[PDB]
Amino acid sequence: ASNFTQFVLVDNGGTGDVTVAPSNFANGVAEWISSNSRSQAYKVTCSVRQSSAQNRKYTIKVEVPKVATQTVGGVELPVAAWRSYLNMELTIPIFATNSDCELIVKAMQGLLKDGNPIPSAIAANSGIY
Amino acid sequence: ASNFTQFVLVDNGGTGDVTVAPSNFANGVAEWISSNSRSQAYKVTCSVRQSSAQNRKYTIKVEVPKVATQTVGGVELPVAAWRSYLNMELTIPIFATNSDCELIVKAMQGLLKDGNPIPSAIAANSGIY
Amino acid sequence: ASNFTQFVLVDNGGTGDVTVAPSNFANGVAEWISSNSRSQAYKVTCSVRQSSAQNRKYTIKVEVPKVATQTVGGVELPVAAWRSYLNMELTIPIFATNSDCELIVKAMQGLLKDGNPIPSAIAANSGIY
Amino acid sequence: ASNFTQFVLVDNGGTGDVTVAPSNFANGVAEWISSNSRSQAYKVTCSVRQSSAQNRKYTIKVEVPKVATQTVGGVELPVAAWRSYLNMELTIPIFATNSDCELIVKAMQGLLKDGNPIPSAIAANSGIY
Amino acid sequence: ASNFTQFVLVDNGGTGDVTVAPSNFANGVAEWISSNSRSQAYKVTCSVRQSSAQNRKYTIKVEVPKVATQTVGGVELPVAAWRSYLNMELTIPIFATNSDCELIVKAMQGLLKDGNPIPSAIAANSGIY
Amino acid sequence: ASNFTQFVLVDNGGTGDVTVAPSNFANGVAEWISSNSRSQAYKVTCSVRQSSAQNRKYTIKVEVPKVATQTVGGVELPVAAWRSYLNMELTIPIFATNSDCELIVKAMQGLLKDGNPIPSAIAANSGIY
RNA sequence: UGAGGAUCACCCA
RNA sequence: UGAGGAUCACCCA
RNA sequence: UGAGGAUCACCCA
RNA sequence: UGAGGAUCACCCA
Repeated sequence: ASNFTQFVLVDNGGTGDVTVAPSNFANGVAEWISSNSRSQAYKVTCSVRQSSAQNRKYTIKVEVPKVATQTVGGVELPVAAWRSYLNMELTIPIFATNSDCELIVKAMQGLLKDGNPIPSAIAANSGIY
Repeated sequence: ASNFTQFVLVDNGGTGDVTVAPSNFANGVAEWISSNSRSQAYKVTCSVRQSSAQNRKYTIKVEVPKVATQTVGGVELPVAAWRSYLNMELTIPIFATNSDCELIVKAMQGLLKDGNPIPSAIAANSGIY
Repeated sequence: ASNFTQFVLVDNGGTGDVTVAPSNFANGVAEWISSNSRSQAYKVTCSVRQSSAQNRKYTIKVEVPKVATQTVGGVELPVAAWRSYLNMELTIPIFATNSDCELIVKAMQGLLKDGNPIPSAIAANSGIY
Repeated sequence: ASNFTQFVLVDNGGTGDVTVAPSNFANGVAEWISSNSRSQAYKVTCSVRQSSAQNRKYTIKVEVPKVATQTVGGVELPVAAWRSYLNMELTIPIFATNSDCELIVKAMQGLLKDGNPIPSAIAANSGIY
Repeated sequence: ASNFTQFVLVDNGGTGDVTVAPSNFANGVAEWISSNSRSQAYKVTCSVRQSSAQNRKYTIKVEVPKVATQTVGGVELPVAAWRSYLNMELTIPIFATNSDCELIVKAMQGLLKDGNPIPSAIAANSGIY
Repeated sequence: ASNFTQFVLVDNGGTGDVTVAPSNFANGVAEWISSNSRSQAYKVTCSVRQSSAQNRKYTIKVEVPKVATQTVGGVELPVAAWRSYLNMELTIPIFATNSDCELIVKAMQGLLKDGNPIPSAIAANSGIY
């Protein structure tokens, strides 16, 4: 059994879907990368640690590239013009049962659901108003 | 027009749904809180700032309480036994168009989609394996 | 295959069986915990290392909790009254064949079989005599 | 009771089973060995002591011979290439009743039961994957 | 995908082929071993890491047993007289696409193809002349 | 004989095959380069040395360039945008027979055969999982 | 290595 | 800890 | 010796 | 910056 598998990061119908596959699990930090040039790839990392006596803490990171070609002196390379960096930390007390954690997960999916305030603000280069 | 409205943070079918409503927008930090005792309420905040010359940065926070009653000296109060703290920061270059931002949003929804590695690890009090 | 699967740690004859499932493989330590809050879960860990040029060493640990509900600060928390710890290390020479290794597994199974001296002493808060 | 008795360590289904018999009781440490030279013998020892004010601890040790290509009664050097050593330590809080102790024994029987991850890994000269 | 699977390491044309199977995944380093004692086993391990800012590096190691005059399941010392070690390091710039990577794999397949200089020298216990 | 001959390093099915030819043996390092300017050529080197009293070590290196044309000082020069480097060392005991050595060659050929885990990961900018 | 300890992937000698 | 920064498992207070 | 590094017959620890 | 902590728009390096 494993949850260290590939998954669809960006679902674009069933085509142009961005799939991220396992790449490295060194030092408790799991990493997933999309295919083709590592320079234009999406990246996801995740780790868990006991942050304190009562807390466990997850550190998730995501990088979404702006795929581009760089031309210098006539030599062109596949690059990412830029990248967005998502950094999230989730602190969960050791008293949380499985039920409690499932609720925490729903809260996270609800926050980002289409039409809700936050994903709407981001998707439109906006803030709250 | 406004995106500073109430929304369903936790969708539990159509009942037992947790709804978070606008509460305060002081200093560029929008806040949403669920109803009833502020002590047992869910909380969501969000703000955007130009973190640097080329970047705009969102700071989103969520608190999911473990609803409980505290009894001290026979006097009982509605409290949260504990809370999970989600803290996320999203950095987006000013070169991102609306299309680019929509993709960033899909990447975030995909990361947390049911069945994918991360939401599965959290929901089960686990790490990656 | 993938031997990293769930199993029933305590067999209470199909009813109240304690099954344990894969939950982390960070740092090369396979972990399995029961479906509980991390404060009340059974935990099993295993790691193998080439301890010497000519040996391999398996380190296995099991934690069996005595679950309770404790009132802290007027609030009830799921807790473990106490925990019992099993720590085992098994050193096997690199010259051991798979059949030599199956011999070690059977010896460990016979050692703890119901009715034999050791599991009888333990279950009765007794020594060998 | 009087549990210090001979028992079947390796059950090969009646034919070629390995029986281990009491061989020493110096200092309260019970010892059992198979009918072999001490260099090629199966050996089991067991002792209990109150490790600290809140715990009792069982120290169980098992030595298993490398059987493939073994010369019965011969001088096989180095000793370390021809022997596997198992060392178990069971720490049990003084509050554990006979029932609590019976469950701990079941947890140990389950951990090593045939077909489960740990015994499968060992028998196949493997780790977890 | 999910490439962590059993494969034929030495193809002797169906009869007496050596198959190597997954045996460890501690730390993200995939391991595969043949069905032998660890002293006589065929072993393969593989890992990837971003070596520096511009490169990714694959570390592949293979251990091959000295088979002539081998005693199956026996204790053969010194270990160094009975084993060959292959250590490969593949450094790939982050700009390499899947296509670039496919060509690199072909360069490796050609270098070792039957009848070419390098494999002929090795197989004949020779150098270049 | 004289195993110092040319061979096709990259087999693109008779059309666009990259063949490499003997080009230097100075200092006991056999070298082979493709028909290009030295700035754009593929390069393969091999040397064998009695690394210890009881071993022999082959050091093999392959360089696969990504060719480009670069404008330096207003003038175009044939250049390599980047290079991928393979470095392999193979240590073989002096006790290895020619058939023991043919076993090592086949193992290396099986390891990289199309379809097997390792060449599949590399070609897909993926790790093993 | 220890019938050393633990609050158990930590500490001791 | 931080609506602290980042070129993102770095760095700052 | 190193799942140490490289601009790759060089450098590091 | 930090797989730095938090009682979470705080605090640390």
